Amino acid sequence: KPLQVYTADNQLIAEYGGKLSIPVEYKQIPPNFIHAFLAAEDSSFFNLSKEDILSLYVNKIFLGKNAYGIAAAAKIYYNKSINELSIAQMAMIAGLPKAPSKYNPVVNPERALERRNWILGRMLQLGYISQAEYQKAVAEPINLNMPNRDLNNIHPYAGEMVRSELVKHFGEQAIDSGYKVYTTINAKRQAIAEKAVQDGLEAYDRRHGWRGAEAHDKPLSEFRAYANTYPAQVTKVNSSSFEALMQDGSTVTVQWSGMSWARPYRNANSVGAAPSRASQIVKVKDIVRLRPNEAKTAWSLVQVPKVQGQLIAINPNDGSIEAIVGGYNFYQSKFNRALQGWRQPGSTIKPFLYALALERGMTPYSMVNDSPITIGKWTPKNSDGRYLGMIPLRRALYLSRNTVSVRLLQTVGIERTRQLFMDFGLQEDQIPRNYTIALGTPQVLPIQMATGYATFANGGYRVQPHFIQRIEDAYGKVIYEAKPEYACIPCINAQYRQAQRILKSSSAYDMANILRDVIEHGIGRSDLGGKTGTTNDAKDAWFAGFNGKLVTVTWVGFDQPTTLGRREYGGIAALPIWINFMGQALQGTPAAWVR
Amino acid sequence: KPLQVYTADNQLIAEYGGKLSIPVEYKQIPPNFIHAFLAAEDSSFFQNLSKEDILSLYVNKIFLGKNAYGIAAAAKIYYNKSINELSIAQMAMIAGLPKAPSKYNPVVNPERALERRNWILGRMLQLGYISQAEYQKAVAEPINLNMPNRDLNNIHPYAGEMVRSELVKHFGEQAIDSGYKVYTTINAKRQAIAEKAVQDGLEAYDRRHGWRGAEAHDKPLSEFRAYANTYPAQVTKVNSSSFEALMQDGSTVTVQWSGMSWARPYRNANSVGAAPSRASQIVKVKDIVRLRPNEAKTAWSLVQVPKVQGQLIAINPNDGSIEAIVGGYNFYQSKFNRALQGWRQPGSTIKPFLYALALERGMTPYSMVNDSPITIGKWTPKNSDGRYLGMIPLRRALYLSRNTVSVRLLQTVGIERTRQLFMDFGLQEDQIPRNYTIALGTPQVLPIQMATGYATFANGGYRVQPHFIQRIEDAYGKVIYEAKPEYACIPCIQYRQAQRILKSSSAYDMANILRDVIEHGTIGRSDLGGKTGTTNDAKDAWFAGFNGKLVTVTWVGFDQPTTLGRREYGGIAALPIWINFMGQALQGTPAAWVRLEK
Ligand SMILES: *C(=O)[C@H]([C@@H](C)O)[C@H]1CC(SCCNC=N)=C(C(=O)O)N1
Ligand SMILES: *C(=O)[C@H]([C@@H](C)O)[C@H]1CC(SCCNC=N)=C(C(=O)O)N1
Repeated sequence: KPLQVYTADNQLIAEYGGKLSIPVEYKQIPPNFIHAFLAAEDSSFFNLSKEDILSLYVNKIFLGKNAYGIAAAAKIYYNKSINELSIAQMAMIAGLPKAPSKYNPVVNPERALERRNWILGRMLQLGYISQAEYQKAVAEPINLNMPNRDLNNIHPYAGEMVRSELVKHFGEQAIDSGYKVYTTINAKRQAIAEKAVQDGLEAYDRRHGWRGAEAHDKPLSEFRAYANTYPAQVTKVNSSSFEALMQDGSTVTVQWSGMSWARPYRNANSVGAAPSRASQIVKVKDIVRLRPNEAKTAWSLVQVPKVQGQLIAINPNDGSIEAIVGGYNFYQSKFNRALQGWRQPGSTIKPFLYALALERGMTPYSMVNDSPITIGKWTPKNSDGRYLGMIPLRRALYLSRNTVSVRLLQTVGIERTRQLFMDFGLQEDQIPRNYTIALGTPQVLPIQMATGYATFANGGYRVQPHFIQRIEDAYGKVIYEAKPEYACIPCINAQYRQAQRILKSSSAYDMANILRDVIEHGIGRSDLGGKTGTTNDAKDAWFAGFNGKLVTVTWVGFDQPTTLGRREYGGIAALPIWINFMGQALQGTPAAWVR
Repeated sequence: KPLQVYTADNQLIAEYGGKLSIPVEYKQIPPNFIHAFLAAEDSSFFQNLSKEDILSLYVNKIFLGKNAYGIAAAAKIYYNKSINELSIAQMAMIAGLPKAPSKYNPVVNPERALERRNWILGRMLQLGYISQAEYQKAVAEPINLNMPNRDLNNIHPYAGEMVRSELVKHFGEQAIDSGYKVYTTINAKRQAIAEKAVQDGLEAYDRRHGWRGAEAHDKPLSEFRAYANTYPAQVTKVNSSSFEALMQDGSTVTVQWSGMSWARPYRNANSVGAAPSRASQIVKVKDIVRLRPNEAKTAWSLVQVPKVQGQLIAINPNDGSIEAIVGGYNFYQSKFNRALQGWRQPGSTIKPFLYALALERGMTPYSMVNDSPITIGKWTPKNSDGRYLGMIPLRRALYLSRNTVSVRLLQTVGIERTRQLFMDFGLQEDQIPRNYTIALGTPQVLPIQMATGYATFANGGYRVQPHFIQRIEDAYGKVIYEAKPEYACIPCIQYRQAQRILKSSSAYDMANILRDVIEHGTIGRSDLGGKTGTTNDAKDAWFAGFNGKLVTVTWVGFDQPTTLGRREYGGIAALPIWINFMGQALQGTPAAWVRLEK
C-alpha cells in the first residue's frame, strides 16, 4: 500500500513506503520472540497472562521507524521475516515498545544494546535460552540491514519532487495514504533533460580541467557509482596508460585517448598545459572515476563536475511541469535547484521590465537612452563600460544595457515593476524596493523564471506551474483531477478556468519577437525565442527560452558562489543544455509560435 | 473512542484518550482556515488554487501534534474548540504545524510557534485573504492555549493509573489508542475505603511528629494542586491568634486559633517542640499552606501534607484478584505506586514463611526453641531489644520476633528450601541473598509479593498470581480477553488448578498462629490472622493480614530510608490503616477462615 508516482505516460517511477504493518497469526510467532517480550519486563499483574494480552498488540505495537507490529519491525530493521530473526534480534525488538525513540537501534545504538543484553540476561535466568545461546546473542553486533523503502531509481528528481512537496505541505501522513499520483512529467522529455544537464555540466567541467583523483589510499568499498561513472583504484601507471581495479575485482586499462583531455585545472580562468604522460594525471592508489563505452571494450578517465546545474520545462498554456532536473545527479543529495535553488537572474529579468516599457506605449523600434547615469551615489555601468546613446529598445535588450534598464525603471516606476515581478511569479520579500531590481539582483527560483517566460509564449497570461495531473486512491477511485488556469482555452482542442492576463497581448508578442530575434542573431527551428543571463563575476549562467508549446529555463553555477570564469556567460554555459534539450524535445513537432 | 477502565461492578472510573480524529465535511470548513493552509508555504506546484483542491484530501488526516490528526482534533486538543469557534490567529497557529509538529508545537516551543504563526498571518495579509484590521488584531493576540485533559482519572486515581501505566509499560502508547474496554478486578467500595484509610493513617503519623513548616515560601500559588481534601493557600496576614490566607479561587479565608493550635514544631523523628501560643510561631506572610474546610464550609483549619508515605494492597487469596490498591498518600501528590514498584525490606513479616517451613519439617507451634546468642561464622545476629528468652515455644518466638530463633530455624530448614519458597511468590533469585540474613527480613520485596505470600496461609498452601484484569472488551463490545487465573480451590467459586507450595497442615497451623497473634497479642471478627513488621531503626512499619476471602498488606515509611522514630512500630503505624480498611471492607460478610486437608 505505498505512495506510487507515475509519469504522464503511465510509467511507475517511484514508490514511497509510509507506516508499515504486516499482521501475522499468533501461532506463526517463533517461541523465543514471545519469550523475549515475556522477559522484557520485570513483572506483570494482568507469565502466561502477558502471553494472552501480547496476542492483542503484537501486530499493532509501535516499534519505531514507521514499524507497527513485530513483522514490520523485522522487515524495516533487518529485511527479515519473523522466522529469520536471531535471539539477539528478537530481544532488540522486544525492548523497543517501552520507548521506541530512546531505545531505537538507529538513533541510540549504545542505549539499545544495554536494553537488548539485559533482556537476554533475563531470558537466560528464566530458562528461555541456554548459556551457549546467551553467549553468542550478547556478543552479536547491531546487524541492522535496513531496506530502502523509497524506491526512486528511474527519474529521481521527478519522484522526489512529489514526495518532498507532499511532506512539506501535508506532513509525513501524506505518504501513509497509499495514493497513486499521476504527474504531468513527460518521461521522454525527462530522460532528455537528465542527459542534457549531465552532458552540459561535464562539457563545462572538462574545459576547466582535471582536478585530480577524489581520494588517495582510501578503500574503494567506501565509494559509489553514479551518472555512469564508476569508482576505481589505480594499480599500475605506464607512460601512455594506467591500470585500475574496479568495484567487482576486475582490472581495466585506460589508454592515452581515454585520459589525454586532462589538462590540470589551475582556477576558473586557467588550465595548465596538455599532459605529456599518464604519471602527471594519476598516482598508484588514487581513487578515480571511469566510464566504459556501450560495448564495455574501452574505458575513459572521467570526472564528476564540481559545478552544478538544473533544467525546468513547463507548458506555457497551463504551467504543467514536463521535465525537471535539480542537479548534476540525484545521488549527490536530494537538493532540487529548480524548486529550492535561489539565485540572482541577472539579464534574464530584463525582458520582464522591457515588457512593462512596451505596456506604456513604447515599441521594439522606440529610441532609448544608453548614456551615463547616476542615482543618489550609485552609477549603474554597462558590463562592457561603453555607452551607445540613442538606440532601439530591442537593441538595448539584446545588448543588456544597464543604464537603459535603470532609465526604463524610472519611466515605469518601481512598485509597478515589483507588482509585475510578483505577477510574473516572484516572491514579495525577495523583490527589493530599490533600483538594483532592473539588474536582476533579487533572488529568484528557476521555476519562477519559467513561469514568467510563459507570459511571452502564451500571449500575456499568468500560469501556475503544476506537477499533478490526477490522484487515485488504492481502490482506483479518482479523488483529484487538476483544474489548471489556461492561457488559451480553445488551444486544448487543437477547459473551465481562464488564467488572468498580466500583460497586453501586443506587449507579450512584441517581447516574444524580440527574444526570437535575439536567438536568431546568435538548431533548425524558426519558432524559438530566448534570453541569456550572466550574474556579476560570472557566478550564474542562465538561458530562458521557449516555443509556444514549451518553456525551458537552464542554469549553471557553483552551490557556493565562486566565478564560473570570465568567458563563461549564459550563451556559453547554460544555452547548450537548453539547445540539446529543446532540439530533442521539439523534434518532429510543427512550428508553434504565439497565437 | 478512548481506553475505558471499569471496576468489578461495571462502573466507569477512567478514560484515557489516545490519537484523535474528528472528520469534517469540507463545506463545514471556515474559508479563513483553508486560507491559513494556503499561506503556510511560499510555493505550491501541485495563486494557491490547486493546493486548496488537494487540501480536502488531507484536512482530516494531517498530524498536528499532541495526538491530533486533522483540523478538528487540533482545535479540540489545543483550544477545546470546534473549528468554527477558532480565531484567525488560532487558525494560523494550526496551519503552521503540518511541516514540523514538534519544531513548531505551541506546548514544546512557544517562541518558534509564535514566530511561525505571525509569518502565516503576514502572508494571509499580503495574499489578500485577511484585511489589515483582521491582521493587526490577529498578530497582537496571544497563544491562548486551552488544552482539555483527555486522561480522565479523578475517581480512583491509583486504580485507573495501574491499567494505563501497566498497558504502556508492556505495549507502549498503541495500548491507549486501541479503544479497548478494560474490566478490572477492583472493588469500588473497597478502593474507596482503602484511599481514606491510607490518608487517615498517614495524617495520624504526620500529626504525632509535628508541624514541619509551610511546604513553600514566596513561590507562585498557581504551581500547587489541591488533593486529599487539602487546599493550597498563600498566607497574606499573620495576626496574634489567627491568619489570613489567599485561596486559588481568588477568595481570602481566616483560620482561627482552633485550626492551628495543634502546630507543635517538629524537632526530629523523636522530638516535638513546645505547643505554640501565637500565629507568628507557626506561619510567615508569603508562606504556601494547606487548609481543610468542613462538611459544608464555615471554618478552615491548617492541615499538613505528610512527608511520610504509605501503601495498601488487597487481594483475593483464591485467585490473586487485585481488589483495592493505594500506591501512596495521594496520586496527585505522587504518581508513583509503592504497592507495585516500592522495593523495601519486609523485616518480621517474612518470618511466618520460614516458621511455616519448620512446621513442614515436623515441628508444632509448641516445639521448644532456643532464643539465645548465636554466631554464624563472622556474623552474630542480635535481638532488637537486646534480650534473650531461652527455651520458648515456636509460636512465642514468632509473636515476639526472635531473630536468634529465626536464624536457628533457617539452619534446620536450610537456606535453599527457604529461598525456593520466597521465589514461589514473585521474588527474584537476584533479590534474595544465599545467606542467613534472609531470616531477619533483609531481601528487598514489593508489597504485592508479600500479599501473594500471605494468600498461601489464607488459601491452604497454594501459589496464586496477582491479576488486575478480569476481561477486555474491544470498542465494539466483543470480549477479546477473559482472565484464566490459577485457583487455589475450584469448587470454592472455573478451570486452572493452582500449584501447592506448602503442606496443607503447615499453611493451616501458620494461619492459626497468625490468628492467635491478632486475637490475643493486640474489629468484631474472629476469622483474622496477621503479622506486624518493623525494620531496623524503624525504617519501615508493616502489617500483613488476612481472612479466607481477603489478604491486605499495609506499609508506612519515608521514600528516602529514614527512621519513623524510636516509638514507631508496625503495630502503631501500619496496623491502624489495616484495621480501618479490614473492618469496613469485611462489614456484613460471614466469617471466612482457612480449610484443612490431609
Ligand atoms: C545580464 O546578464 C548582464 C547585465 C546584468 O550586466 C549583461 C552582461 C552579459 S555578458 C557581456 C559581458 N561584458 C563584456 N564586456 C550579459 C549576458 O546576456 O550574458 N548581459
Ligand atoms: C521485625 O520486624 C523485627 C525483627 C526482624 O527484628 C522485630 C522488632 C520489632 S519491634 C520490638 C522493639 N525492639 C526494640 N527494642 C518487631 C515488630 O514487628 O514490631 N519485630
